[PDB]
Amino acid sequence: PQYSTFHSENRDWTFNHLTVHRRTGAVYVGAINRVYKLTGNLTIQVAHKTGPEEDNKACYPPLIVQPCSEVLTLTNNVNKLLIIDYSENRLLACGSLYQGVCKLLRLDDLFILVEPSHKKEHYLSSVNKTGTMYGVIVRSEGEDGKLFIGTAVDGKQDYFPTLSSRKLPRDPESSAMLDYELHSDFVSSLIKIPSDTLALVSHFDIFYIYGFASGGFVYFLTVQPETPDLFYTSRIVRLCKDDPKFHSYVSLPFGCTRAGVEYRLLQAAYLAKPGEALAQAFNISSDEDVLFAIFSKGQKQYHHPPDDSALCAFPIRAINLQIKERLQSCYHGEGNLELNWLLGKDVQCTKAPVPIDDNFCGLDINQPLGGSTPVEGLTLYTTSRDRLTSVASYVYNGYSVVFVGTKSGKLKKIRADGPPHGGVQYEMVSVFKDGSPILRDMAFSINQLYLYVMSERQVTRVPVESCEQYTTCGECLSSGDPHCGWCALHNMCSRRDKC
Ligand SMILES: *[C@@H]1O[C@H](CO)[C@@H](O[C@@H]2O[C@H](CO)[C@@H](O[C@@H]3O[C@H](CO[C@H]4O[C@H](CO[C@H]5O[C@H](CO)[C@@H](O)[C@H](O)[C@@H]5O)[C@@H](O)[C@H](O[C@H]5O[C@H](CO)[C@@H](O)[C@H](O)[C@@H]5O)[C@@H]4O)[C@@H](O)[C@H](O[C@H]4O[C@H](CO)[C@@H](O)[C@H](O)[C@@H]4O)[C@@H]3O)[C@H](O)[C@H]2NC(C)=O)[C@H](O)[C@H]1NC(C)=O
Ligand SMILES: *[C@@H]1O[C@H](CO)[C@@H](O[C@@H]2O[C@H](CO)[C@@H](O)[C@H](O)[C@H]2NC(C)=O)[C@H](O)[C@H]1NC(C)=O
Ligand SMILES: *[C@@H]1O[C@H](CO)[C@@H](O)[C@H](O)[C@H]1NC(C)=O
Repeated sequence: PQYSTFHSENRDWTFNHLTVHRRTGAVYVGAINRVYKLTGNLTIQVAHKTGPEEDNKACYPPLIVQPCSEVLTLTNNVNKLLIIDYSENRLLACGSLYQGVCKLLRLDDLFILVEPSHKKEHYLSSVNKTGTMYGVIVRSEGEDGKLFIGTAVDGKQDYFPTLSSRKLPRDPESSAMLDYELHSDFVSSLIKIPSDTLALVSHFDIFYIYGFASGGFVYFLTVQPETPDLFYTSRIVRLCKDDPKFHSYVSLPFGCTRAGVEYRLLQAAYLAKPGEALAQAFNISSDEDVLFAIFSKGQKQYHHPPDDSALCAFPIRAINLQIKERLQSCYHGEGNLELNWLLGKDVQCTKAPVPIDDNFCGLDINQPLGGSTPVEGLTLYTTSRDRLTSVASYVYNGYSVVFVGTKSGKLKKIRADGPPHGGVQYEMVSVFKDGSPILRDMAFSINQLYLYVMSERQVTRVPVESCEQYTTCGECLSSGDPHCGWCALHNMCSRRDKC
């Protein structure tokens, strides 16, 4: 079949991130040294150089803010982040160069709208490997709005915070760009990895894999080595949208297990609406959000992972409630804070007469809050033949179809039914005809019809339905591909709306 494609114009200039404009269908593909804007049918429009440029990783503060007495080199710019900012009609993009430059581009032509100041803190991270940084832009009505950002900091606990909320202001001209939402001597909208922890655990860092806006909160999904073989722990991090002091912080481990085997290494995630099936399963409305995630076996070697992988669903209501009860108890003197990487010691929960209302936003006591009581997600599908890499979901006609990418370059189409079944992988499709890993990022067309899927050197527009393959009614209504109805006055298997 003749799928739409976009190859990398270069052997070195590989793809990093991807996103689609949900109203115009422009395909923005962040890549090494480039940030291409494409059209719906993946035909090249605006190429955009971001690299390479002269730089050196040892230079801090970065070359942009001062000359540095080091041997410079022609260093590459890896696209670490790529969020469309819908409210202010602009793209945001960050890179590995000059200690983590963020540039606000323009949607129309990718022309640099705003350079951030030459204040060294406006630069985010010297880390030049992908899938360690994620951001969420939150512009709830009334204020200028902000960027919540988390990133790996490669041992420089002084230079870059692990997670912070920056100002992303209305006036594109403004110098306020990427200043901390708050910055006094002590209280600030940033969390820094203490030196104590970086000593006590060798190459200690926190990789951020996904983040999302949900209701009154911002959530970040983080993988890290664990305080005393190599023990890794995937987590959920939750902050109030309106909290500058960062007092609202609370962090719980998460994972899912099926058939005695347990999966606790987050490889991907993706927020979406719940199935009809899945909605009944979690006792949520068909409004509320469900986070779909992928996990590896155990908690061993995140850097060299196995093959046993598992898709699972977490309804936000469960997270929001498992947190609510964690806070609850801790506010009645029960247990400890239990967050040893950031606290560096044991801190006893303070019993306080404070009601933990449905959306409570922290005080200066019992924070930051942790926990050692995993948030268990409902498994939907497993395998050990192929490793799973990416995840993306949506709801067609009550049925939640979930798409999953593989190490071998395959996209599975799983329909989620919930207990006791879980999910039925109704169809597989080989996207990359050589067996190239699919990358964490995947997104739909404006009107659901396609899903953009990408490897290091490829981007392909794969359609959701291909019911054509099903020739007879006995094969059509047999596969369980929720799109496919058998057609009357046509005598073929296709989608509902075109019949
Ligand atoms: C989503 O939410 C729903 C709704 O909240 C939830 O379903 C409830 O689950 C809870 C907790 O598991 C159940 O509570 C248990 O109830 C036990 C007794 O239940 C019987 O009695 C119910 C009331 O009967 C009265 O009203 C009916 C009118 O319908 C009338 O005819 C009767 O004569 C009587 O007056 C009755 O509704 C219920 O019957 C339904 O449910 C059964 C399945 O259980 C189903 O097969 C039937 O078809 C029917 O729809 C049933 O006959 C009770 O003994 C038990 O108490 C123990 O545990 C608690 C908590 O640990 C202790 O406090 C207690 O001391 C005992 O140890 C428990 O409270 C509740 O029955 C369910 N409600 C319904 C409507 O089904 C789902 O779980 C949620 N879904 C998911 C996926 O999570
Ligand atoms: C990320 O930066 C590192 C530098 O720290 C790069 O690794 C270097 O690669 C060159 C060859 O291109 C070698 O000569 C050096 O020995 C490497 N240095 C170190 C410290 O390992 C790496 O290539 C960069 N990655 C990307 C994707 O650009
Ligand atoms: C894709 O469609 C566009 C119109 O948006 C057209 O200009 C372009 O030529 C098409 N590309 C290919 C590769 O056929």
